[PDB]
Amino acid sequence: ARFDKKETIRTMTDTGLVPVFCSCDVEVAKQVIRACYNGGVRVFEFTNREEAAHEVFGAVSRWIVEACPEMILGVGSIVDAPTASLYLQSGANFVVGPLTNPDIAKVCNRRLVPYIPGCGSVSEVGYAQELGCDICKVFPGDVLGPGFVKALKAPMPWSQVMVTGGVKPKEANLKAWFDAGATCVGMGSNLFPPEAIASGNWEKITDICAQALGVIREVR
Repeated sequence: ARFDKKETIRTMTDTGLVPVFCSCDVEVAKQVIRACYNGGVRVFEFTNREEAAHEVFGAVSRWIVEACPEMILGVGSIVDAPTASLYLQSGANFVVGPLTNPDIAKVCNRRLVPYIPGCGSVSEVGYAQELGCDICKVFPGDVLGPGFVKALKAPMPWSQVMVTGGVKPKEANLKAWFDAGATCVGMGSNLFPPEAIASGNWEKITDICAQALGVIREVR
């Protein structure tokens, strides 16, 4: 359907896992979303990386209302404000990017749509917060590491961080990030082995998602 900022933040916080998938093929995207939904995933991020990716997103967005009615769909890899506006027109419930662009914050704030900008320093986290961003994306996480989140959260306990990059659906990796204070994690390649997609092994996608979500749940 369409979910307001309150539900999106809460659902992201509670599940703690945001799959990150390409906008390649509409039919492949539907299957990945179906497999993730069955695994318990309720927030899903499409990336704006292929040509006319917003057209794939629009098709999936209209289909997902009946197919996976509790899935909250959002867009990632956004670096400019007009493209963020375009996906808001297409039904995006949250906007994520690898960097921070204040113009995007302005356009997202105008519709109370959560903007999750990429941050790579404690100052960048703070400026994003000043812009009204409730969740900041620590990116790339493998570069900054769990210690970055732990160090930031001590003087800035209000901070809520999504970690993306270098997160794995393994218990030792997930424990490290959530013990450090992460609110949710984003994952792409590690949630969908390219082998499993190519052969249509969707139950494998469901299982990895379920297992990762289960580890997050007992960590919390």
